[PDB]
Amino acid sequence: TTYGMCTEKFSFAKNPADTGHGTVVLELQYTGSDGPCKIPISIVASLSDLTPIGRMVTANPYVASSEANAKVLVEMEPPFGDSYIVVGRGDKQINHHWHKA
Amino acid sequence: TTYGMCTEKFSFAKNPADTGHGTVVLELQYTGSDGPCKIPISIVASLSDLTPIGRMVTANPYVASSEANAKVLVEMEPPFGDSYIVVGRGDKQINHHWHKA
Repeated sequence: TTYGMCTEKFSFAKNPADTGHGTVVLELQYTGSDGPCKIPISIVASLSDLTPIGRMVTANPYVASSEANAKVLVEMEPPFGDSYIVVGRGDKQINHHWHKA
Repeated sequence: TTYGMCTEKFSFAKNPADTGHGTVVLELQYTGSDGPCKIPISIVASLSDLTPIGRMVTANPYVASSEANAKVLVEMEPPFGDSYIVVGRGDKQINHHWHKA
């Protein structure tokens, strides 16, 4: 029993939100109807240095349903300073710049 | 921006499923209507030795919606041998015995 990587585009349902203890909560929606599937998500230093950095608090999250616009709540621990949240893959990829103080 | 721990009972929507590479996929449903909330989930050696062991592949998962019977897909890496998946808390807790070979 396995599921594939999600192939369709995600969207940020709300702003990434500072939790107050160095982590960030993000409510995503998945515009695919093809789930359950594994979410391609990482934190990167820049859009050219795509080595994953930081830590996913909600590691390896899945879209759990085939419902349209399925909601997934992810939490991450970016490094201090500037980083990008990158969700989705390829032409479907979206990104969001985060500054952690 | 924070969410609480889920307080209501979960159910196993399907059997825990061997992925073929030492991990287990579980499709849960949350009977609460009070989400988003953080799922109390761990792997334990016995129902008396409740020290969390193993590894959560999908670490720190959330119920992402207030919909009834929200689906969440979790993956875990139990230790070899016998362990229990325990989901939910207190009187709401459910458990499932797993044997990893």
